[PDB]
Amino acid sequence: AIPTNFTISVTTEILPVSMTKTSVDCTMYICGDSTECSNLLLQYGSFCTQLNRALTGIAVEQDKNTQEVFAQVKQIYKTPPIKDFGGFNFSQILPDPSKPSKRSFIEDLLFNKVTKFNGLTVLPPLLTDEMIAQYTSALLAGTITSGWTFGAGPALQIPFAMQMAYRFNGIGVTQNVLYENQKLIANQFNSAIGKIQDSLSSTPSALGKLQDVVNQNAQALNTLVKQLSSNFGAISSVLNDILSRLDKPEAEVQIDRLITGRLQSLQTYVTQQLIRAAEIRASANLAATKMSECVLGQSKRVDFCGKGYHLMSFPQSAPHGVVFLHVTYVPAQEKNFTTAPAICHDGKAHFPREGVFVSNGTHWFVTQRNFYEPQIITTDNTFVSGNCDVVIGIVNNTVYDPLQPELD
Amino acid sequence: QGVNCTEVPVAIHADQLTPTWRVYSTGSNVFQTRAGCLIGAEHVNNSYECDIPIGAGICASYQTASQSIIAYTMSLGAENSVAYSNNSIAIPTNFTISVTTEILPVSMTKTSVDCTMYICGDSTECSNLLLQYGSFCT
Amino acid sequence: TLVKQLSSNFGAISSVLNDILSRLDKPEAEVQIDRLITGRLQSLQTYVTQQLIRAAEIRASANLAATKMSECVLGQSKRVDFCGKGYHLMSFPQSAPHGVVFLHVTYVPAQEKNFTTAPAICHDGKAHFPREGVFVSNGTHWFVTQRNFYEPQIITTDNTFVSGNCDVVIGIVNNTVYDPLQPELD
Ligand SMILES: CC(=O)N[C@@H]1[C@@H](O)[C@H](O)[C@@H](CO)O[C@H]1O
Ligand SMILES: CC(=O)N[C@@H]1[C@@H](O)[C@H](O)[C@@H](CO)O[C@H]1O
Ligand SMILES: CC(=O)N[C@@H]1[C@@H](O)[C@H](O)[C@@H](CO)O[C@H]1O
Ligand SMILES: CC(=O)N[C@@H]1[C@@H](O)[C@H](O)[C@@H](CO)O[C@H]1O
Ligand SMILES: CC(=O)N[C@@H]1[C@@H](O)[C@H](O)[C@@H](CO)O[C@H]1O
Ligand SMILES: CC(=O)N[C@@H]1[C@@H](O)[C@H](O)[C@@H](CO)O[C@H]1O
Ligand SMILES: CC(=O)N[C@@H]1[C@@H](O)[C@H](O)[C@@H](CO)O[C@H]1O
Ligand SMILES: CC(=O)N[C@@H]1[C@@H](O)[C@H](O)[C@@H](CO)O[C@H]1O
Ligand SMILES: CC(=O)N[C@@H]1[C@@H](O)[C@H](O)[C@@H](CO)O[C@H]1O
Ligand SMILES: CC(=O)N[C@@H]1[C@@H](O)[C@H](O)[C@@H](CO)O[C@H]1O
Ligand SMILES: CC(=O)N[C@@H]1[C@@H](O)[C@H](O)[C@@H](CO)O[C@H]1O
Ligand SMILES: CC(=O)N[C@@H]1[C@@H](O)[C@H](O)[C@@H](CO)O[C@H]1O
Ligand SMILES: CC(=O)N[C@@H]1[C@@H](O)[C@H](O)[C@@H](CO)O[C@H]1O
Repeated sequence: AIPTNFTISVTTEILPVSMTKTSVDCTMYICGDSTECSNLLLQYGSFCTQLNRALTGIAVEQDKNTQEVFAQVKQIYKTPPIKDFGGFNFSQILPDPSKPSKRSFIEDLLFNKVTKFNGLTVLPPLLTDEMIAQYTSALLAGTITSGWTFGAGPALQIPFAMQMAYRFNGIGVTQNVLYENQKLIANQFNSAIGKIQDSLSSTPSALGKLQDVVNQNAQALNTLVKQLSSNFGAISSVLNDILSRLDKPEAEVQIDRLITGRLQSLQTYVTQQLIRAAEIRASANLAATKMSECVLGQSKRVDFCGKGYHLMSFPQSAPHGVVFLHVTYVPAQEKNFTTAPAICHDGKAHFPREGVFVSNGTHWFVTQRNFYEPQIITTDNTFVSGNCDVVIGIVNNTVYDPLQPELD
Repeated sequence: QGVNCTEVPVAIHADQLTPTWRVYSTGSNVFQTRAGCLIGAEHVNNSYECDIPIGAGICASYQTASQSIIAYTMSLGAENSVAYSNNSIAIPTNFTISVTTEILPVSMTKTSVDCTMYICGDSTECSNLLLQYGSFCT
Repeated sequence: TLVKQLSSNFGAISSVLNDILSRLDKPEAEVQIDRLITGRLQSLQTYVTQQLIRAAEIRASANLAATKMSECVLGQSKRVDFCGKGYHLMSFPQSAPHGVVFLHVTYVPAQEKNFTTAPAICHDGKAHFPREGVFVSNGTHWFVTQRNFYEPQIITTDNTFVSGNCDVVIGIVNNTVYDPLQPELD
C-alpha cells in the first residue's frame, strides 16, 4: 500500500519547566517572634539551616531550568517587516508589535487559561514573562527565516518554501512534491494552526499538565500553614497563649511539643518539594532536549515530535512551562499496488534506487515511498546485481535504456 | 527582599547600628526592584549580560560604572536581523573546527554509616534503648 | 552536618552520652539518653533521605554520560546540540575524579556569502530540480552548490531531475541545462 496524498497535522505538547520559588524562614515558621521558643529551637542544632539550604537549592534550579529550555539562542533574531513565507501564515504564533506586552495570540490563550504569610515568602524568577517571550520570538524568527542553520552557527537566510523542501526531503519525500503542492500544503498548515486556537479554547484540560504543578504546590503550602494550628499534644496551638498562661518550667514543655511537631511538618514539606523538584527538573531537561532537536533541527526520532513524520516545531511560552506546536507529515489515501523486489531484464536482476517497484496490473513503475509518483523503469533509477535465479520474488519486465534512442 | 525602599529598611538603624552598617540607608544608591529594596548599587539604564542575578530581570555587577557595583536590566543577547527574502540564500564558504568541553558527574563518594555507633557510640545502655526503635537502623 | 549534630544536645542535659551515664542514675539517664537517641536518629534519617535524593540526580547524570559515550564517541550523533554547538564529527572522552569529560569536535559553517536562488530551472518546458543541492546565482550565471560549503557546479542533467512542467513551480527561473552527451555524439 502506498499513500497518494497527505495531510499536515499540527499538535501541541505541554511540558512543565519550573515551580514557584518558595522559601521558608524556619525559625519564624516554628517560633514566630517568641524569644523563648527560639532559645529552645537552637537545641535542634542545624536542622533549620539545612532546611533553608534545601529550599534555596530548589529555588536556584528553577531558574536553571528556565534558562536551559529557552536561552538556547545566542542572538535575538527578529522577523522581516514583510512576512512573505510562501503562503505560510505565522501571524498567530508571532508577536504583535502594536501591543508592547505581546506574547502572540496563541501565547495569550495559554496565559489566560492557566490560573498573609508567616515565615513563608515567594521569590520572583530571574527571567520575566517578557524576557521569555523574547527568547521564544527569537527562536521562531530563526526557525522561519534561517531554518536550522542558526542552531549550528550563524543564521543563514533561506526562502521559506525552500526550507520546507529540505524538510520534506528529510522525511523521504522528493522536493518536487512540495513545490507542486505548495499552495495545498500552505493551506493545510494555515488551517491546522487555526484549529489549535479552537483546541486550546475548547478543551479546559488541555493545559492540565501545567495546572497540576500549580495546584500541587498550592496544596503543599496550604498544608504547611494549616499544621500551625494542629496543637501537637500541647495545651494550645498558639505559642503566645502558652507563654501568657504558664510559667517558664511549664511552658518549655508545651512549647517543645509544638516545636517538634512543627519541625517535623516543615521537614515533611521540604522533603516533598525536593522530590517534586526532581520531577520538574526531568521535565525541563526533556523540554530543553525537544527545543534543541525539534525546534533547532529536524528530529528523526519516532513520536518524539507528535505523530507522523517531523517537519517543524514552533515553541510558545506558558506560565510555568513551554508549549510546542509540532508540524508533521501524515500519509493519506493509500492504494493497493502489486509489487516485486526486482525486475528480470536480459538475465540481469534490477533493483530500484531509492524507490519501490509497483504495478497497476499491466505496467510496472518505480515509485517513491510515502507519496506514490510512478516513473518508467529505466537504467537511471535501477541498479544491477547478480542474475535472476537468486531473487525469490523477481518478475520479468523491460528496463528502458534512454541512450538507445540517442544512438539509434 | 519584598521590602519597600526607604520606607521599611530604614527601621533597623533606629537602634544606632555600626556606622559601616547604617550606611545602607543613604539615598541615591537606593533602587526599587520587584525582588525588594536594593541598597548600595548604582542603577544604570544600560544593559549587559547577567553577572550576579537579583530577580525580575535585574542583575548586578562590579565595573571598573567605575569602581562600583551597578544594577541593570539584563540583556538577552545581541539584536540580529536575518536578511530574509523570496530568493536570497546565504551559504558558508569556509568553516572552522571547534572543540568544546562537556563535564558530567558520574559518581559520589561511597559513604556508609554504622547507625548504632553513630547514635550510641560504645554505650551498652544506649544500644539497649535503641533496640526499641525496631528496624530503623537496619 | 551529620557530625556536628552529635553535639546538638536535643533537650538533654548534655550532648555527651558518657557524661549523662556517669552523672545520672539508671531511671534518670534513660530519659536524657532517649532525648539524644530521638534527635540523632532523626538527624541520621535526614542525612540518608538527602543522600537518596542526591543519588538519583547523579544516577540521571551517569545515564546521560553513558548515553553520550555511546552516541558521541562510539558513533556520530545527528542530534542537535547533543554534542556541543555545530555539526558533530567526533568526541573524545577523558577521565575525571568523579565524572567524565567529553571533548566534542564539531563543524561550524563560517564566512557566508549572499547568493540569489531558485527552487527550479525551466529548460525546454521541463522543470529541473537539484539533486542533493541548491540552485544559486552570482547574478550572471546559475550553479548547483552543495549545502553547508558552497562549491558551484554547472547545472547539468547529471545533478538535476525533471518533474512536471514549468507552469506549476512558483519561483522557477529560465536557464540552460547542460547535457554532457551532446558533445559526445555531435
Ligand atoms: C489528489 C487529491 O485528492 N488532493 C486533494 C484535493 O483535491 C482536495 O481539494 C484537498 C482538500 O481540499 O485534499 C487533497 O488531498
Ligand atoms: C488561518 C490564518 O492563518 N488566517 C490568517 C489571518 O488571521 C490573517 O489576518 C491574514 C493576514 O493576511 O492571513 C490569514 O492566513
Ligand atoms: C489500500 C487497499 O486498497 N486495501 C485493500 C482493502 O481495502 C481490501 O479490503 C482488501 C481486500 O479485502 O484488499 C486491500 O488491497
Ligand atoms: C491497469 C492500468 O491502470 N493500466 C494503466 C494503462 O491503462 C495506462 O494506459 C498507463 C498509462 O498510459 O498506465 C497504466 O497503469
Ligand atoms: C513474491 C512471490 O512470488 N510470492 C509467491 C506468491 O505469489 C504465491 O502465491 C505463493 C504460493 O505458495 O508463493 C510465494 O513465494
Ligand atoms: C514464472 C515465469 O514467468 N518465469 C519466466 C521464466 O520461465 C523465463 O525463462 C524467464 C526469462 O528467461 O522469465 C521468467 O519470468
Ligand atoms: C515600593 C512601594 O510599593 N511603594 C508604594 C508606592 O508605590 C505607592 O504609591 C504608595 C501609596 O501611594 O505606597 C507605597 O508603599
Ligand atoms: C532612564 C534613565 O535613567 N536615563 C538616564 C538619565 O536620566 C541620566 O541623566 C543620564 C546621565 O548620563 O543617563 C541615563 O541613562
Ligand atoms: C578560503 C579561506 O578563506 N581560507 C582561510 C585561509 O586562507 C586562512 O589561512 C585560514 C586561517 O589561517 O582560514 C581559512 O578559512
Ligand atoms: C551574507 C550577506 O552578504 N548578507 C548581506 C548583509 O551583510 C547586508 O547587510 C544585507 C543588506 O543590508 O544583505 C545581506 O544579503
Ligand atoms: C557576476 C559574476 O561573478 N559572474 C561570474 C563571471 O564573471 C565569471 O566569468 C564566471 C566564471 O567564468 O563565474 C560567474 O559567477
Ligand atoms: C521567488 C519569487 O519569484 N518571488 C517573487 C519576488 O521576487 C517578487 O519581488 C515578489 C513581488 O511581490 O513576488 C514574489 O513571488
Ligand atoms: C518572467 C519571465 O521571464 N517569464 C518567461 C516566460 O515569458 C517565457 O515564456 C518562458 C519560456 O517559455 O520563460 C520564462 O522565464
